[PDB]
Amino acid sequence: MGEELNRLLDVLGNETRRRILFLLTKRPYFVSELSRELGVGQKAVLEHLRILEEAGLIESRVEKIPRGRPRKYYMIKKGLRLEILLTPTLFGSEMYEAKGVRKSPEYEQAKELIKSQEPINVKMRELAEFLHELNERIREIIEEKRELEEARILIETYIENTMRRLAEENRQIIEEIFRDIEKILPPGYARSLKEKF
Amino acid sequence: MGEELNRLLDVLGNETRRRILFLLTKRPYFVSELSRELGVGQKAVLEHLRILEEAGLIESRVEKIPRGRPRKYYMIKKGLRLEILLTPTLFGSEMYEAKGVRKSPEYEQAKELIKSQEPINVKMRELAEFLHELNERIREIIEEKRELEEARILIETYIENTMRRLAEENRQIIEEIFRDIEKILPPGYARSLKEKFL
Repeated sequence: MGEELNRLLDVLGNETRRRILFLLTKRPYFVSELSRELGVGQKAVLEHLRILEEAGLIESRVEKIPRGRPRKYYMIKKGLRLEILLTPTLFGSEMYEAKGVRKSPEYEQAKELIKSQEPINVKMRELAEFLHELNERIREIIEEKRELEEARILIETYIENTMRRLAEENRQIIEEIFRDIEKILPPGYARSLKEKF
Repeated sequence: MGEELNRLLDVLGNETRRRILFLLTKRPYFVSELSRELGVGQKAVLEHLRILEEAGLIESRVEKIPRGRPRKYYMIKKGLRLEILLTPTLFGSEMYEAKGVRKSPEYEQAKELIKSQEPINVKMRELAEFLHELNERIREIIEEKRELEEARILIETYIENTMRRLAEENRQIIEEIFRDIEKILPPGYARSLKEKFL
């Protein structure tokens, strides 16, 4: 299991941390606000908030105003995209920043459906329809990636296994093969294989 | 916060259940195998497995063999697709089943390059190139999905927000909208909404 998946789900497995994350979804909160709404106590909250900042999920900013203390407020890390995935052959997480992602026509169409002067209830319906369609297109892509991945794992397993059965009774031709191949394989996987022998 | 979301994250928050889910990802396991590999104890394991089955993440099947006890084995629910998402305006999860078929051309081509009686060092090179090419195609898909996901994020965010701003000074038109919309939105997302703002 990954490092990251593991820390992540410990962080999210605490109900109070989760609740704090839901609230930050709505708007940034000052600590007293969270304490009251969750009725937990500023002691514990500041500590949960600490844990979440350390797991890279939230950030804090300080807003001062003359004659008054510093007062810092909390919010989900700007641009954060965190995903946790489970399927029959995958249990993983991915963390990335929106900003690294190119802006597509679908993103532009949604922006446009959202900003249109259409009435509150023709918009929502328009928006729902487009949602249903984005979801189908994503279900198609996820499947497509899964198929591609069965093929990749078949390959990587064969190379690993034959790279070993061979590295027994004559590690000379395997060396030659590795040297022939190393510059083609993605760098990470090639290193995985040199330092395994 | 969703009801689904909350349970799932409690289920996943225990390191032993997490560790079991990782293991079922490699292959089905019998309880004794899990016990040893994890060094936990068949009492606790049976109990975690129970918890995971109720949460709909795994299933069990029973394989008998003359003159022997029942012995049941555990696996990740077949067709399972679970995703939990967190961004500055969204926190939720979807669970759904993938239509249960399909072995692709690429799988078939790799099967083929593996089986060919080409010499061990023309094979490897051939395999290596094809791998490079699967990898590039995988980078493009993953990017394509990330872009589609920006748009889904933007939409779910608007909906939830407007669904609230408006559920203040006139919960009547919102109820109509919800009624208009619920049958279109993916089932999970629509329950997430109903039991949040209604």
